[PDB]
Amino acid sequence: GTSKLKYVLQDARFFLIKSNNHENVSLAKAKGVWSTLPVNEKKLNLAFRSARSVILIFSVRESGKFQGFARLSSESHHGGSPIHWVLPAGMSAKMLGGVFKIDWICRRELPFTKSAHLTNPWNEHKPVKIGRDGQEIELECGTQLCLLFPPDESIDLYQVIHKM
Ligand SMILES: CNc1ncnc2c1ncn2C1CC1
Repeated sequence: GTSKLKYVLQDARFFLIKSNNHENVSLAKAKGVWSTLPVNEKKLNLAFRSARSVILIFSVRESGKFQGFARLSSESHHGGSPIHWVLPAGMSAKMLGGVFKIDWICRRELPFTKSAHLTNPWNEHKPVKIGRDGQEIELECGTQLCLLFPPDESIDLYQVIHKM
């Protein structure tokens, strides 16, 4: 069903995450972590304190799809085992130093063709697939986007709910 999912998404905030490569999203799915550039790191830390759920919706550049979505379980922290991110040209390891812990809600993909009816008011009403890394997605659009993903039967949102 969709009732626990809707409960998790109630009054949530949503952010588009754009990865330049598949490798880093695969690592994030395996290890439950994400890192972003300092500008977005500060925004996500502010949002984590402001809302009961902050949802990251991932899309790999040139894939034509979203690869899933996850909820922040923590603000960024430094000083763990260095995650072996594949580094885009011009991006340093220090730039990705802040590590957020995340709980995946759906690890399944959604092609952009399925979200063509959803526009984001916080990005000039452009289709929700359009946006830079860190673009906030307004509540209604983000909720409807998350509800379009195929159900991920491998995830139990009970423990996710128990973190809110
Ligand atoms: C581990 N984090 C990341 N991996 C790959 N690309 C990323 C990224 N964060 C932002 N980007 C885009 C270049 C803007």
